[PDB]
Amino acid sequence: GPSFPEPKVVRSQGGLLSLKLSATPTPLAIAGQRATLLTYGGSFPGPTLRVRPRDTVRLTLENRLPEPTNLHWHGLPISPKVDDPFLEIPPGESWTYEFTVPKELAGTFWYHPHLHGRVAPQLFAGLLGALVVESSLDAIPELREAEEHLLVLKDLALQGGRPAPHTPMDWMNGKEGDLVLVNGALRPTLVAQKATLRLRLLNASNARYYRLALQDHPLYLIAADGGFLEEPLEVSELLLAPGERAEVLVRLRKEGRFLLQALPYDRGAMGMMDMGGMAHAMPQGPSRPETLLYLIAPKNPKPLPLPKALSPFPTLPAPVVTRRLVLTEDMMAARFFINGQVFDHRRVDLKGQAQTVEVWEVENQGDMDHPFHLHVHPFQVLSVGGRPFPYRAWKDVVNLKAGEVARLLVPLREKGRTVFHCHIVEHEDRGMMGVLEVG
Ligand SMILES: [Ag+]
Ligand SMILES: [Ag+]
Ligand SMILES: [Ag+]
Ligand SMILES: [Cu+2]
Ligand SMILES: [Cu+2]
Ligand SMILES: [Cu+2]
Ligand SMILES: [Cu+2]
Ligand SMILES: [O-]
Repeated sequence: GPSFPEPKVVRSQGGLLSLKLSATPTPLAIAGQRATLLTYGGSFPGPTLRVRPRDTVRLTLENRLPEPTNLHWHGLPISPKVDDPFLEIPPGESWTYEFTVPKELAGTFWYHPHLHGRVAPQLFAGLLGALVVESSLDAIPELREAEEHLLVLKDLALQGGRPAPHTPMDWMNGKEGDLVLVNGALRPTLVAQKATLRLRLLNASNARYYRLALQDHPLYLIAADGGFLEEPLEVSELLLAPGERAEVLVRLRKEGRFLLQALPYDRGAMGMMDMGGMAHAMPQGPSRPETLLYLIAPKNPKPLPLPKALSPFPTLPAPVVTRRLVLTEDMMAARFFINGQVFDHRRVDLKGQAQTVEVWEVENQGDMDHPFHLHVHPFQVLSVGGRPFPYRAWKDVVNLKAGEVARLLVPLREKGRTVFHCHIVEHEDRGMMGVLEVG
């Protein structure tokens, strides 16, 4: 096929994307070996769903797993009565998600399981895929003329031809794998045909971070998790925590082979040691550098000019409440807390009012990075660790290093009960999650 593997695309037809997807154990070839994974649509990653604002989506998920599951539409500001995090689809049963794509929306989103206590194993085994929302902004020449690709960043470990089981240490750290894949391929080669690339980036890993950098080149950030920036932002590197997305323009500067790498990054994962007589936790330190893909530039590349503007970010009403959410850890028990509590589905932790704006201060008092995620209500990050964010864009995941505080502006949209949680999904399964009710 094409030298560069990307998940098959399913597009809405006449304003309707109607599709049956089975969640199924699936024999396939991955990274040169046979393995059985858990897939949507028979593929790893699952198929990419490409839609437009106002489209109707009708997804019937058939559960062919030996355990219950469900779907979460990560990043979509739609009703929690549709995107229902408490719903359980039993083995053998089916369920139809139906919703309309919001009018003011664009970017890269994704879908994956969200059944509490079983997210980390099901996601790790291969249950995920992307959802792209096309914009009228795609028709401006500086983007239309770029060469577009999706990069699903997701790692894996295999054992006996199946996803490796979670260890006790895995539940504390979040599981990382030794196979560091792009769209399920091991270090694929991208032979560029145009000088400007437009790359949609998705971290669909359980816990691995990707400190992204392309040899000899800057990246031009044009979209965050849930929408475009106001204008392109030049960066020398780009960290993507679990669950985050970004879209970048790449402007190839000369012919040659350039490595896109995940540079060493220390997210505070921990190992166990025994030196004299102690049996305690020790930092793992930085991840080892990984090559993600080989990027071959075309002959005499002349990149397009950058667009001068993208999408103006909405002026939000003044906020009516400030909240404070504190993250802490119990590493040796693999328990994780928000304001001193673990998740309880019966318990409402926050109660807000639709169409008002809130300020959330989320503070990490643990020693690990925690990427904080809120369903249903995209936010604007004002600052993290005392530093102002250098751009305005919708996000739904924000990474917090040890000790850092993030300040977010959270407009409350759809009414209903929903959740917020760390998107190292092992931490989520182990309790680092709470309930928001909007009324
Ligand atoms: Ag241990
Ligand atoms: Ag730890
Ligand atoms: Ag030690
Ligand atoms: Cu998610
Ligand atoms: Cu989500
Ligand atoms: Cu966490
Ligand atoms: Cu979630
Ligand atoms: O999620």
